[PDB]
Amino acid sequence: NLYFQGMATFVKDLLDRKGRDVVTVGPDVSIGEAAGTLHAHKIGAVVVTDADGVVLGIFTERDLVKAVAGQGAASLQQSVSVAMTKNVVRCQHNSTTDQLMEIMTGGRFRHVPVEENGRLAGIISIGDVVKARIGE
Amino acid sequence: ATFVKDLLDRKGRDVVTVGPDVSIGEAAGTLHAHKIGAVVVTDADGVVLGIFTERDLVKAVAGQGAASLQQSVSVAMTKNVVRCQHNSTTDQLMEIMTGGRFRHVPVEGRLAGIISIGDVVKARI
Ligand SMILES: NC(=O)C1=CN([C@@H]2O[C@H](COP(=O)(O)OP(=O)(O)OC[C@H]3O[C@@H](n4cnc5c(N)ncnc54)[C@H](O)[C@@H]3O)[C@@H](O)[C@H]2O)C=CC1
Ligand SMILES: NC(=O)C1=CN([C@@H]2O[C@H](COP(=O)(O)OP(=O)(O)OC[C@H]3O[C@@H](n4cnc5c(N)ncnc54)[C@H](O)[C@@H]3O)[C@@H](O)[C@H]2O)C=CC1
Ligand SMILES: Nc1ncnc2c1ncn2[C@@H]1O[C@H](COP(=O)(O)O)[C@@H](O)[C@H]1O
Ligand SMILES: Nc1ncnc2c1ncn2[C@@H]1O[C@H](COP(=O)(O)O)[C@@H](O)[C@H]1O
Repeated sequence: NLYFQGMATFVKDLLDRKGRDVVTVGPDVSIGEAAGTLHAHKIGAVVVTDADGVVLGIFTERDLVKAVAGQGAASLQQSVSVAMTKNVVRCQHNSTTDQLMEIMTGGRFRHVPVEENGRLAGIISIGDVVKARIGE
Repeated sequence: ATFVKDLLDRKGRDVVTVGPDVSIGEAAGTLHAHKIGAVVVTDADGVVLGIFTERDLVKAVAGQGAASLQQSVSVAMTKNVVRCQHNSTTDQLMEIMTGGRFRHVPVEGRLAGIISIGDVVKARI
């Protein structure tokens, strides 16, 4: 496939518009507090990192639902580590908004962390992708 | 690939609903069994009373922790529900979702389906 210049087609482009920052929680935070962080920052996702900066996993509103479905009130006390998804799929600065959609559709998740040089460098969400395919 | 009617022919006309007295905890149980992110709140008569998602679940537990699971779905749901029609387009949908900052738009004087941001996306590929 082949693309033109400044049509918001690449991950690098989306980052320039929205921002490079990522909100994170540590692994020993409880489920109930991860949810409180979701709400104060108005986001659907938080990346789980350790003392040293390693990505451990990813927790979203959808993990919240599964947790309470299965174990009710008690699950708010449990550590974010038992509900989070450990195998985290990523993209690169040069990934395209087309690939991204196919990853999100096929894998059935809505958040993709951006990597470069083994580093965490931002996060792209389905709502970013969608806005890009309109805003001009 | 581009009307609401087209999307419903591919995915289905059905909608998953709960009553208003169901607790937030049980609402959450329904979301998981059906693998969906939202559930439309209707009365004994069939009228749409609001919409409740995984996002309202987050706001509830953030504010009042374990006790919120006991509360009725009615105090956490969004009462003012925006909708689309059989002949709404893919484009318009995207702007409604982006501007309003939500991800589900019920199809309509009767309820006749529901469209989510994931549907719209898969249709554009
Ligand atoms: N009006 C706008 O500019 C935007 C509107 N939306 C709408 O908001 C609703 C919810 O959005 P979703 O994309 O489903 O995602 P979301 O609500 O999880 O994310 C919202 C924004 O926060 C960012 N974000 C998510 N997790 C983050 C983290 N850990 N650290 C830093 N930033 C993070 C995402 O990039 C996204 O731009 C949707 O209906 C969508 O259409 C989403 C993005 C932008
Ligand atoms: N493979 C496929 O055909 C689809 C894949 N997806 C992917 O799944 C993940 C979550 O999808 P979202 O679009 O955020 O929404 P969602 O998880 O709320 O929707 C999943 C499916 O359920 C439907 N749905 C939701 N609430 C319903 C209700 N009350 N009654 C009847 N049907 C209902 C939606 O139309 C969609 O087909 C995303 O990561 C997305 O990329 C989403 C839809 C279809
Ligand atoms: N990058 C990712 N890799 C694998 N699973 C993910 C990723 N992001 C989210 N998920 C999972 O997909 C499910 C629904 O995610 P979401 O659409 O991201 O709320 C949750 O279990 C998430 O943990
Ligand atoms: N079609 C809609 N019209 C109005 N509000 C909605 C609609 N869909 C969801 N909401 C609400 O907006 C927020 C985001 O929902 P969602 O992105 O669908 O998980 C939640 O507080 C919902 O109660």
